Amino acid sequence: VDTCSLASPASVCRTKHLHLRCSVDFTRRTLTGTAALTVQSQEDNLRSLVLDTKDLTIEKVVINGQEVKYALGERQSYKGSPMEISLPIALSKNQEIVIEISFETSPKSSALQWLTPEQTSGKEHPYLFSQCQAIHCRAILPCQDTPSVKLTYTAEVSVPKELVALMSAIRDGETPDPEDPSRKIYKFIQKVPIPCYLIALVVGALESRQIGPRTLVWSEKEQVEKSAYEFSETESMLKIAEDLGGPYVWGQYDLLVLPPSFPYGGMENPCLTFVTPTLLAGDKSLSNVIAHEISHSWTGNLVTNKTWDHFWLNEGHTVYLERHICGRLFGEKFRHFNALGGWGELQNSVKTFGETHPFTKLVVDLTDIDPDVAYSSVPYEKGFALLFYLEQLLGGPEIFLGFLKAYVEKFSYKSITTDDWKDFLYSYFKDKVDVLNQVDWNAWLYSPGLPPIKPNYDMTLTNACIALSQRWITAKEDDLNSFNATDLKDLSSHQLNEFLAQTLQRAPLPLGHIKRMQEVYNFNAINNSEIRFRWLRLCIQSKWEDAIPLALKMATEQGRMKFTRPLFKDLAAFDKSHDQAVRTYQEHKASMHPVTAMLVGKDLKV
Ligand SMILES: Oc1ccc(CCc2cc(O)cc(O)c2)cc1
Ligand SMILES: [Yb+3]
Ligand SMILES: [Zn+2]
Repeated sequence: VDTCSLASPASVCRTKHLHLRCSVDFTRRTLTGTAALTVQSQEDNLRSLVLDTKDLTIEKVVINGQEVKYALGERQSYKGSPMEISLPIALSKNQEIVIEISFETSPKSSALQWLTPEQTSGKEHPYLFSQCQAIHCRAILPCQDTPSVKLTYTAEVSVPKELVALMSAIRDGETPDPEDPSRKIYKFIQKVPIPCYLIALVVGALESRQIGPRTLVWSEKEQVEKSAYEFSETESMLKIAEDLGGPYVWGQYDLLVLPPSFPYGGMENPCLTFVTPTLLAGDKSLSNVIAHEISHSWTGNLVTNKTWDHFWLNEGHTVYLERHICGRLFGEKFRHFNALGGWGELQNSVKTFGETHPFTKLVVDLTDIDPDVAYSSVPYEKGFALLFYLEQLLGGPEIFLGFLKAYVEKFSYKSITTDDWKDFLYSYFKDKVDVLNQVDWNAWLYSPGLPPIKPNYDMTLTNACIALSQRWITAKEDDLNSFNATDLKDLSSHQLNEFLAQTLQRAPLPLGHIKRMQEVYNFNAINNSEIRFRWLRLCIQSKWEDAIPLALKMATEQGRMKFTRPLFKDLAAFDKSHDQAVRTYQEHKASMHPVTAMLVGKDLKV
C-alpha cells in the first residue's frame, strides 16, 4: 500500500496510459483540458475507483460517451482530495476502459511555478514549469499518484504561438491550434511506461542547440551558449552510463536549463532532464549533477521505488552510478574523494537532524509525513554509503557493478521495495551469503544516525583540503600573515570546495580569520555556486556583517533549495540579519516556487 496516495491501489486497478489534451492559460495561470486514463481492472466486479487530486476543478467525467457520477472527498492536507468515480458497468479482471476527465488546475498548484516576463531572462514572455516529484502530479491532473503504477502517455498542449512546449517524452509534431490561431499545439509521446511523477511540462520562450548525437540543450536564448559548453561532457557520460547500466532505452537525452527558481539541482524527467542554472560555473566543474541525472535513466526511471518510503533505492543507486561515471572520467582517486565528501554531508545531516531523528533512517515511514518535509541528503548519502560498504565487502567495484547491471535488468519497468532489492542482492551473491550476513541490516536500513560501519576511503585528494582547513582552524592572529594566495595554487575547484566544507564543519571561526581569508583568497570573486554557498555560510555563521547582503542576494536571486534554505536559516540565526531575512522572505514569498516558499516559511518559523 502507498500511504502517500488516496487513490485505488495497483491491486485494484492500474492505469496503463494517459492521453492528455490541455491548454496553458497564462492569463489565468491555469491548465485546462482532458485527462483520458486507460485503466485496467485487477479485480472482479469492479464498480468504482478512486483517484488522487489536489486543488483541481473537475467539470465532468465521461465514459463510453456518457457523463458518470463522481465525488470529491474532504481535503486531507498535502495529500489533496480523493476522487471517487462510479463506473457505468462493472468490470471483470483485466478489462480495460477509458475515463475522460475534464479538469482545470488552480493558479496555486504545488506542481507548478508560473513566472511573469520580469522573472525570466528575455523579459518579454512568461514561463511555466512543473515539478511533480514526489506527489504533485495530482496537482496537475487526476491520477493514481503513486510510483507503484507505470503508464505510457501521449499529450497535445496548446500554448501561445510565440512560446514553446516541451515534456518528458519524444517530440511528436507541432501545428496551429484550430480552435485559436493565436496558439500552437505541441504533441508528445512517451512509449516507455513511467511512474506519474516523471510527467513534466515546460512552456516558455525556448531555443535549442545540439551538443551530442542524441542531445539538445534547451533554455532561454541568453543561456544557450553558456549551457552548451557547460554540459558538453553529456554524450561521453551517456556512453559510460550505458556501459554500466545497459542500453539507454529512452531515445533522446535532452537537457533543459530552467530559470533560477528551479527548486532542485536536477530532475530526471525522461527524454528531457531539468537542471538548475546554478550549474553554469563556466568550467564544467558541477557536471556530476549531469551524471546523476543521466544515471536515473536506469536507477529511478527503469527500476523505480514502489513507494516513497523506499526513495533511497532511487537515490542511493543513482549516486553510486554517478560517482562511477565521474571516476571513469577523472580517476578512481576522484571517485573516492567524492564518496568521502558524501560521507561528510551525511555527518552534517545527522548532526543537523539529531542522531535519533526518524528522518535519519534509510527507510522512512511516510504515512502522515509530507515527503517534501522529509526530503534531505540522507537517502542519497546513507544509501550511497551502504552500496559503497557492500562494494568493498563483496569484492570491489567491478564485481559490484556486475550486480548493478543485473539488478537494472531484473527490475526494468517495475516498482520495487527495499525487500525486493535485498532479495535480489542475496540471489546474485548466492555464493557470498556468509559475507552478506555480516552486514547489520537492521541498523543500515531501519536505524537513525550515522551508519554502523564507515567504508574505506582513499584520502589522496582530500589530504590537502584537510591540511589547509586545519592551518586556518588552529591559526592565531600572529599566524594570519602567513596565509597567501599561493595556498590555493595546487587545489582544483573541487578541492577548494572541500576545503570550505571542512572549515564550515568547525564554524564559527574568529571574524579576523574570515576577513583575512577574503583578503588573501578573494572568495567573494568566485561565482561557482557550490563554493560561493559554503563561503557565504562560513561568513554568516562567523558573524561577518559585510557578507549579509551577499548571502541575501544569493538566497533570493536563485531558488535551488540546497542553497536557498540553509542561507535563509543562517541569516535568521545571525541576530544582525534576522529581521532582514524574515522581511526578505515575506516580500519574495508570493513570487517563490510554491514548495520552496512553504519550506523556507517553516525553516524561519514564519
Ligand atoms: O521531490 C521529492 C522527491 C522525493 C521525496 C521523498 C523524500 C524522502 C526522504 C527520506 O529521508 C526518506 C524517504 O523514504 C523519502 C520527497 C520530495
Ligand atoms: Yb603564535
Ligand atoms: Zn536523484
